Amino acid sequence: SHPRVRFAPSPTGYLHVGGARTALFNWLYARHTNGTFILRIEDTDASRNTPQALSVIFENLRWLGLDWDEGPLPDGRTIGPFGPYFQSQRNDIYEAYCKKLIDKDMAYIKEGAVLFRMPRKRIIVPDIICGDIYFDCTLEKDFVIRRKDGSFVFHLVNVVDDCEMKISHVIRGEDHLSNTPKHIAIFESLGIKPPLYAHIPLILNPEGSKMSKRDKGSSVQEYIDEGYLPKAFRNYLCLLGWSIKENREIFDIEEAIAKFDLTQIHRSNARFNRQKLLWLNGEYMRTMPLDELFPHALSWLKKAGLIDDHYDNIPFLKGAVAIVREKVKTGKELIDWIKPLLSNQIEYNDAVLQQYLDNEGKNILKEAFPYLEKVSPFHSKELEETIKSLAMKHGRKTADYIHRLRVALTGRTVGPSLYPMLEVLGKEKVLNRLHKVLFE
Repeated sequence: SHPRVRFAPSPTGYLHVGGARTALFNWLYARHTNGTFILRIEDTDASRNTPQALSVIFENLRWLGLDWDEGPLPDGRTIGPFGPYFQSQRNDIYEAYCKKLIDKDMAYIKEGAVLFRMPRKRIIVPDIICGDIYFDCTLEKDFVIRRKDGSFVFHLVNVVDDCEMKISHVIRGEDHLSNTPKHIAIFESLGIKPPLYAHIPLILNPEGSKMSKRDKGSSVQEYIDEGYLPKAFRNYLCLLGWSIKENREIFDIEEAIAKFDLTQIHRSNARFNRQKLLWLNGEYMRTMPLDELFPHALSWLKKAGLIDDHYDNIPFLKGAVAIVREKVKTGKELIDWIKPLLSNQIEYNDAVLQQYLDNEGKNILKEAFPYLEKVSPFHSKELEETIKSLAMKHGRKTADYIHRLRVALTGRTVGPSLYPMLEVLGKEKVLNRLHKVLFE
């Protein structure tokens, strides 16, 4: 019921995958312990901290189903009694703490900047994730907490706001672990008990590199744009340094909440496996409720294939999504596979034309055309019986018709199940396309 944890990002224009994971882990812990998850924004430099960047953090987190209990909201709003939740609006507070330190002789002015008196003793950081970490701080020199230009350093800022916001657990990446002795020292120089720390090993690529900021696939928006599913991406985010003992990799966020524990986060670096993520998104693609998938698909479709919901044949669209969904892995694949279904022209290349629609192929399709137009109802079962019967009549295989049919109708060699595809398109569309292929 008690814990108070926070995610404290910098708005740069994108939400880094690792930043997303850190937000998730904090959100998971808060939800597991009936605690409170706070969002504060570190808006230091005016140049790179635009309102556009802020919207990305809001929308990316919401897209992942991650709310927050206190913090800023769009259009200049805020919720929470421990605000304001912007670093730029807390400068008076930073001074009060910094002046208090000077008054205690815990800090001193030197050449226009304030320097914290670093305790040069041994300090053990009892990290929940990394275990006890011995630091020898006898070498560590004093450091600036407020710079010559009057601005305040992260090392002081994060301690101040953890105090003011009554933060119980600080969950962040392991790139902060080396400075936690500085942060613990400040808490102690203020007579305030330091929070418990849980530092998460950094995510690495399979070849050992960090997911750098200008690399492809470093940002959450990129996967959204590529057609990834919210619940799937989030499920994979839980897999980055954590598991459920069953180690079945697919589980819903309710299970994740019920079982999440900081002491079960892996001590070794998580590896970002794009193939597993791709695979995971396919599992959700195929199995999620159709009416839940459809709104995503429309949104993917609006970036090209369909008009802004002036598409009048919704029923056909749902049919084409339903058949493509059981075989594709991402929104991008769906768009590729659904393209010929929606198109009026068909995109044929010469290699498929000489292999499938040659003279022998056309004659094969010419065998089917008269029966495809007589068949009623134009349904998956009856259409398959017609092709089976055709194959027997002509001493052919059903594949001899099936593949050429798909090529003639879509220009593609692979795609949704042939007989359902025939149904969804309908007799008129099927016959008109077969007619055009055979008699142009």
